[PDB]
Amino acid sequence: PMFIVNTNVPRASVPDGFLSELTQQLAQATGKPPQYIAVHVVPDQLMAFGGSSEPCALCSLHSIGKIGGAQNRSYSKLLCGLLAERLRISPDRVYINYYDMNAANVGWNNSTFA
Amino acid sequence: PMFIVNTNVPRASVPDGFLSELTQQLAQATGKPPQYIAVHVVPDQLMAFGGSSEPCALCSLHSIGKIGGAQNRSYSKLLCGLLAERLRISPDRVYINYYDMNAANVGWNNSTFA
Amino acid sequence: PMFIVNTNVPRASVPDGFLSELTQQLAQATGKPPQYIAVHVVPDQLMAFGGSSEPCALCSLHSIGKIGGAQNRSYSKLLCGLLAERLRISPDRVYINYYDMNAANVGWNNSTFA
Repeated sequence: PMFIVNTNVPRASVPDGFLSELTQQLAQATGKPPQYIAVHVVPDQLMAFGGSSEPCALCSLHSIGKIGGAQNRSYSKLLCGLLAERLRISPDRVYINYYDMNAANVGWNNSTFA
Repeated sequence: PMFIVNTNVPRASVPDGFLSELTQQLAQATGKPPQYIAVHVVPDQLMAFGGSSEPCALCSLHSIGKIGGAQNRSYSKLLCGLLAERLRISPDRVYINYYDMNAANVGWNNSTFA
Repeated sequence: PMFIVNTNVPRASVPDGFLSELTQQLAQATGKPPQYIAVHVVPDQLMAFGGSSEPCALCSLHSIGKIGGAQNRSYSKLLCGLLAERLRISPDRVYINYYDMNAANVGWNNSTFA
């Protein structure tokens, strides 16, 4: 699985352990080993949400399976809670795009997972 | 909706009210409430288009509905127009990928839109 | 076609000509003329792969057609090979997402390809 956060929160306000915290929580959330989880945080971004420049985040979660109606409602609660406590972002200023990827469309280690 | 621009144009060339303008034009183009429109501009990028490092842009628009054949042609005219007028990027050096997202695959404020 | 690579490798480790090489190799691999190939390289990123901060990359390839089972394995061998040789990234620390785009959902030069 792959999780990306783009935010206007400055770099110095991203805690040093945030990437490892995300990795561990997403491994439990998805039921996949932490070795398979990749995380990417992009601070200091020029963005607005509803026309306002208060702190906000635009995110995406890709995974081969473990994506769906009930699961995505649970992920949103987990991720909003993490962004609220660690980055101080209000949860109504968070978007997360979920992607259920086909194994043939994910490359890794010179091949694909198909 | 969510709109992202990645470009090699320098940060200093992005006009002050550019995020505000994108928000208002996208609300009028999609008919979506401006309170739910997010915009994101990433300048100073290392990019090439057709092998050339002249000004270019790679963009995306995600939306629940309001995506389709005729609508996407109209969005493309509007967005290339703004990129040409505001950032001086030639329209033939711009790609825009459009994504019709399922309401269950868009997370917001501890839930999804389904 | 559009190829994007995000990596934690420093900008000074990207060799001169890297974007030209990607443009030429992807033109040959996809069969499309190089005029229509776009490439985007984002170094110095804050990311982790498996909870480790060793060099890694998160990538995507978008194409109108030329996306499929055997084709995507061949792209993965080519692209992991380039990232290993030029950027010194191990292939088992690379993810590439593949997207088969519908022509009606790709804007260019004030309109769409369909």
